[PDB]
Amino acid sequence: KLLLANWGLPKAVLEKYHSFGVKKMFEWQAECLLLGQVLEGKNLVYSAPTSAGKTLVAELLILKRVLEMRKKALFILPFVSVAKEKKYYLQSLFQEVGIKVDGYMGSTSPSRHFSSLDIAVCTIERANGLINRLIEENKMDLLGMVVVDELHMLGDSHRGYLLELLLTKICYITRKSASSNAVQIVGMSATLPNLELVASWLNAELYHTDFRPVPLLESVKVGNSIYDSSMKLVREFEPMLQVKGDEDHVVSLCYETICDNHSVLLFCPSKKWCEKLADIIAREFYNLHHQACPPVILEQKELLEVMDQLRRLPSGLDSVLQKTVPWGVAFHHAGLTFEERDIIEGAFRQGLIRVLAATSTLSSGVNLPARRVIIRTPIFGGRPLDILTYKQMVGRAGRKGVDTVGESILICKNSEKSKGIALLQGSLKPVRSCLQRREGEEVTGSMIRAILEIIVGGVASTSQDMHTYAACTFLAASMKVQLGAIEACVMWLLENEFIQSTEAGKVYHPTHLGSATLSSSLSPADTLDIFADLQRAMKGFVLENDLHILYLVTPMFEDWTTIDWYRFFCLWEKLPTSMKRVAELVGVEEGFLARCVKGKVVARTERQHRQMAIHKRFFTSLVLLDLISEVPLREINQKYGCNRGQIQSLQQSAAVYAGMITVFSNRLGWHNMELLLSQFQKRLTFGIQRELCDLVRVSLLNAQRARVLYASGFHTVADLARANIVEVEVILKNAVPFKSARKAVDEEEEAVEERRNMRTIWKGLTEREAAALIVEEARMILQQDLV
Amino acid sequence: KLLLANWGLPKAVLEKYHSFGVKKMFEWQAECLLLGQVLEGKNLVYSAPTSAGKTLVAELLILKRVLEMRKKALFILPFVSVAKEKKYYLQSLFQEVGIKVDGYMGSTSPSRHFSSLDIAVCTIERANGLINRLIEENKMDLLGMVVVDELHMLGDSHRGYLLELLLTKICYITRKSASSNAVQIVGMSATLPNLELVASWLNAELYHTDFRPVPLLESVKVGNSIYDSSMKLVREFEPMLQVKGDEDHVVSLCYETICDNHSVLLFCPSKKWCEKLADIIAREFYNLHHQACPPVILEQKELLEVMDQLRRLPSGLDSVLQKTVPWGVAFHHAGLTFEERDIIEGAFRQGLIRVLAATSTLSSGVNLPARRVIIRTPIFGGRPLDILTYKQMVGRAGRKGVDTVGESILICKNSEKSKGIALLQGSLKPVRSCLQRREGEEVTGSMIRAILEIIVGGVASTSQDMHTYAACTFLAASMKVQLGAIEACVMWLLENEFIQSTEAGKVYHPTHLGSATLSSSLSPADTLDIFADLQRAMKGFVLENDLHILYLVTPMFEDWTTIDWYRFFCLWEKLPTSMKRVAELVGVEEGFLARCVKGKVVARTERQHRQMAIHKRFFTSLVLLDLISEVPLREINQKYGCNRGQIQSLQQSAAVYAGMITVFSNRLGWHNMELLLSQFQKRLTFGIQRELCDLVRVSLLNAQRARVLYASGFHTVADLARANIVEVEVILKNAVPFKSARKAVDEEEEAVEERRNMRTIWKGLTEREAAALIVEEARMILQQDLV
DNA sequence: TTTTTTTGCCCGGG
DNA sequence: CTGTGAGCTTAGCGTTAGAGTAGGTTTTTTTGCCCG
Repeated sequence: KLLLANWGLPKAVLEKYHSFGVKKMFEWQAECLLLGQVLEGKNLVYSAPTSAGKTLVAELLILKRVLEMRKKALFILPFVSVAKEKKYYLQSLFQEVGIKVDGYMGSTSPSRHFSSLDIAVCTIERANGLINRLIEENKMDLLGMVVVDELHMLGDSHRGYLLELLLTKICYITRKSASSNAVQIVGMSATLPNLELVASWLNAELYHTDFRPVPLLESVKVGNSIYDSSMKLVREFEPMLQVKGDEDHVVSLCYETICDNHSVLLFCPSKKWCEKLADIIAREFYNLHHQACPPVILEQKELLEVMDQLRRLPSGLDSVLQKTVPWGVAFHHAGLTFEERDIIEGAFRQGLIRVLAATSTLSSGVNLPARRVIIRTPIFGGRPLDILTYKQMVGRAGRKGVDTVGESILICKNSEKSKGIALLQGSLKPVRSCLQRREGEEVTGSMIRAILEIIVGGVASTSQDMHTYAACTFLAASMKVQLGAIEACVMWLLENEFIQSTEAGKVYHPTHLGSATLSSSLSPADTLDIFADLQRAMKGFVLENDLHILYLVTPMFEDWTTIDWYRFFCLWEKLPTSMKRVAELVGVEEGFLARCVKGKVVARTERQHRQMAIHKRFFTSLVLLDLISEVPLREINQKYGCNRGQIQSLQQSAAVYAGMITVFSNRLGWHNMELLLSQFQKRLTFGIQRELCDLVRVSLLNAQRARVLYASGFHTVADLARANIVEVEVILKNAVPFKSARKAVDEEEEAVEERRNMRTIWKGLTEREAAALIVEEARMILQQDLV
Repeated sequence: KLLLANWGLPKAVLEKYHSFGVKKMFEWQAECLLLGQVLEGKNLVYSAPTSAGKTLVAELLILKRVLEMRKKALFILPFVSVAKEKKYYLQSLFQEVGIKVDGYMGSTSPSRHFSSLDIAVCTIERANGLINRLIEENKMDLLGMVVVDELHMLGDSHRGYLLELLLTKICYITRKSASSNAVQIVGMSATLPNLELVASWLNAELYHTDFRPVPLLESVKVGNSIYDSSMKLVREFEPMLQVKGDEDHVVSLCYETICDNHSVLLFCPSKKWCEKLADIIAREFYNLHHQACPPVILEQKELLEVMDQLRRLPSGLDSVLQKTVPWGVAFHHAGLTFEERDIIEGAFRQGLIRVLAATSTLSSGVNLPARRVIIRTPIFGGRPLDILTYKQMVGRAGRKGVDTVGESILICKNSEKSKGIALLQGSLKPVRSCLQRREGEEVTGSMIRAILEIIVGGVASTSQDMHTYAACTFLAASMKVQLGAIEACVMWLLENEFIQSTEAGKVYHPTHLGSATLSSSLSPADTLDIFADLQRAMKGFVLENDLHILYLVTPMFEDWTTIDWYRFFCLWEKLPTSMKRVAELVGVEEGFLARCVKGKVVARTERQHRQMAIHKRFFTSLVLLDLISEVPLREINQKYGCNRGQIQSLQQSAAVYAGMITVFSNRLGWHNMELLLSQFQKRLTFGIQRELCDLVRVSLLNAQRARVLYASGFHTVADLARANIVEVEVILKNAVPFKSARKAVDEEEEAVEERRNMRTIWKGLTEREAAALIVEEARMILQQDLV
């Protein structure tokens, strides 16, 4: 029977599914669950269209196996948003059963240690981290099920190949003893050409379907000609709205369906192009009630509440959104602050917004269905669009039940027509393993990390064991020089001190730099950079300011932003000698800054790669310093060029890097440097104690200045209006870390002015004056708060 | 009544007195207790000769006050040795009544906060510290008494002026409390002139006596004749055993009384001459028996134990004590290690040694009575002997029940004879406070400190309060320049940031540098060096090795040794680059050391008052680095020119500086420096753990290189003989902090070469060899253990 | 011409 | 590498910036102390 009640679920879960509004399974879900050995614990891989109840199968398999066996089930997800979504959803299903559901994702982590959980939801990197901890604890016996979503990610060399490493380690360490299935794996994937090879690699039952609740019409617009997937001409397009300077009539493609109250989604090659088209479409829709075609109903009093909520936010209401949002038009790209993204997505999900320009950010990691998807070009970023990304984009078409059909138009030039058709009539590439070397190529970083994670984990200490591991990879399954690739990795790992060549055959063991890389879950290519910095700090370290810790803690990135090397070069030359000293030690150099402004950005070498890495890391330190130096965000945007979305990506990554490089120092045994880093980690907590934000009402208090007046005397502004101006001066003067206003002998006055300046306040005032002004400000606040 | 039982003592203490001493008070003690107001709680000064029953009156006054008034006393003593002796004495005397006697002295401190104690036996430097902490905590009401010994010290510029400050602060705060006593001061002093002035300052009763249980027959020897103190000729000398070996015939003056079974104590100017002269005297007892008045009774049944009790010491039986001690002849000076002195204290107190040459270490701080004192010259060092020393050296002449009269003989040439007569017929100079400026002299550092302590404790806030305080000093009594001294100090503090100026006249407050100077109880004149070294080391701190953090905790002294600049230069040229960097980053300079080789003495200025005082502190850090490197002391003493008695005082002193400067860096707010110092503090500890001490001897293992074995679990030589060489190799390779062998880019070859040296044991071994030898040496020692 | 002795601070395990 | 729109704000016109995404340990509220 398709009715889910007939499957004998525990009634709490059945009632929750009924409350979630799903009561019957789809036929493909019954056929998948009835595969004979799957319910017996055989591994499974199934590919079905996204949304469409795809996860319902994996949820029922988890539910049974965690009830049939007390072992823990691990749910691995590609992104923190979908991880958090699935965590709270699974909690609402299972918590009434008494199942403990928590997860590892972002800076979120379980309230109590992994022993307490029954189901863990986590990101790929949190999953591969947890497995290394279960191996080191030798508590791998705890792991009873491992559910992998988006199993096609194995080919993504940047991240996602860790999904191959993770499953290879689970298979190897189990089959090392198993030679009734101990760790049932479930994969969820795409309609890959070689999906059955992945199923054979996992020794899994294979199921695949094409069923989707709302059928999807692919199409191309070529001039005015609209072609279906079979290239039958469905229409010659007529623009209902004539637009200045528009050759593609995207505004007519929007308006044609808006006439029936159906929302539109418009994928654009870039942030700028999203804002341009959200502006244009808003300016055309603004004309309608002046010039008028059927009427458009906007429920503008709801958009007033939406747009007010953007005004409430400390970001403020964006100057483009002022123009577009009143008319139900928005744009949505990663340069927005995360609360702005949630407001815009929420207003779309309620149907208040009706047209939404977006970059790829609504293709991956956000689920928002719309009746009509529009893709602005077949070329993205000066390259042809990836077929995987295209097929994710179009899958946004159609709300379940609300739409009878989902529509997608690829917009294309007649000059592009072949490149257009190639996306519809092409198909996904075969999945392949990033462990595979090209014949002429160095052994890949994915293999090097793969070998490191066993040796340093206390597993497979000999090359006989490593080959017995290596033959378990999907590289091996794909193949049925590779026999030499393991011995090339250990040659590389030895030459970079990650492992010890214990002898008398040979046996390999972790160095500290091994256990550090593993315990921090850094890439071996990152710890070559982080270590060569951290070792250079040990030679000579600046304690007097924060910059020389931020340089060690600041996240590694490649092109976190475009860097204007001239505004960096000038901003370096402006640095105080207090902090210009840090630049001297860190290795920022006039010769490289001058070449970065004057030349083309210089090519890499063994030396010049780290030289570049220092500068790119140092520039990111200044931005992170300005964030802790309490520069208002609106200034930093001008000062460096990084938008307010990138700044949150840096605030998130920097805090985590403090924890990682504390632990990296512990495993190295550098317990002095580790204690500096562990105490600095207390200061990268950017979260405002909003209880202090009362004192923040007076302009003269930074968060520390408020907290020290919150600490000393528990000043409310109502009490700061009552304070003795000299007592405020005393409480300020004795809150700061002491810096001598005297020159010391054999200093230079540059340094002495900076110690004085570091105690002046706004550089322009001294406490003997400012302590009066702040009491005057407090009574000027109080007399207004009373009215 | 002289019978102690009539005074109403608690019987436990009375019977303890019967056990320890005698049932009757001396005739003078019943006078001093019956100065009519003393028993009512009036302050008291008294003087009695050379500890002949001196302290019994003070101890009885403590017992009365602490039992009946029930407030907490503070007993202030000039040395830790005297303080240690008195602590056990006052414990064993009072503890049966439950008086919670403990004390603050050296590294020793009570197991609980002050509020638990009833008597705090205390050194001077730690009594001032404790008074400050009472003032800062506003606990000064807890103090019920202070009792003071050697109150004639107030005139010393180097120490003991603290005893003026301490009593001034007690008087000042008492008067501010009063403006039957809140505190009773009992002061014990030499028979000074102007002692009535000291008594008048404290508003105290006065007692003086010349009473002795054993009279002193002072004399001087000149030209083979003896003269009385009254310059009566006693006799022409009767030289026996007369020999050319030393024409002053010291050997005759010693042996002449040895015939009576009574001991000789022979003070000499210097260790080199003292130790030499005990060897000469031992050769004469050799010359007697090897040619045998009677030959000296050697009692070798005990000397052959005591002399082997020295062989058991980590430095063996001293290479000169080997020659002299078989005869009952010894020497005792502060160039011997502390245990050698404590043993020789026993061997003289039991009378097994009969001739003991000494420096002034037996003059003050330890009480070894002997029948005849001999003083080899009126000159000591480059100057005439201080009469306060002479009248203490000759004070050693009598032991209450063992002999009937004490003797002393100063030895003089026929020339310069009057230099001795001025010692015989002289008397002590009147004591004058070191606060006293000369009219043309820049105000003295002991005044500057006195002004600081009252500001930072906050009991004197204004210029009026500091003129009111100054009227409580002993300077004020001595002057009946004071008007210009107080303001000139408040200027000098301001111009060095110890204090701050505010309005509502001017009112003064401590900086953090004030509270750091006071809480470390450093001298203000020292804090200007210590802070300058910290400030220059918040820059450019070398975390790679301890030498920099040693330099910040190295004790600073005036000529802690004479420094051989050529040997220091030969060390500085030869340090590892990782340490030669630390030399540069504290200002050690090749051209300066070249100058100090070219000439030791120069005109100076505050730049040169740093330069010649940076290097002297760094040379002392080199010695501390060798101690914590576990270098053999036989090498150290050869390497630097230090000697083994100093080294043990440096070990104790450096363990103090690391704990003061942690409080210094705490109260400056330099918390990122505090948590480095507070971590290195734990490693300045040269003892051995409860269970390691037997293991660390064997297989040539350094303390932690042994401890890392025991850190795996309890292990013994029998276990180290069983362990697999490869298991120990991994255990050793897991012990060290990581130090990469790779050369970094932008690094010198010499800078990595040290990291590949720092890994080696010592003949330099890697663990592949040493982890075998450690087991082979263990099993071969086990083959000597089992037999 | 080389050359005497002395002293400071904090808190642990439970 | 390959590619294009709208790019700057000069004045009406030329030619350039450009997607989104992830890691770590430790893990809650309060005065006073006593013993090796």
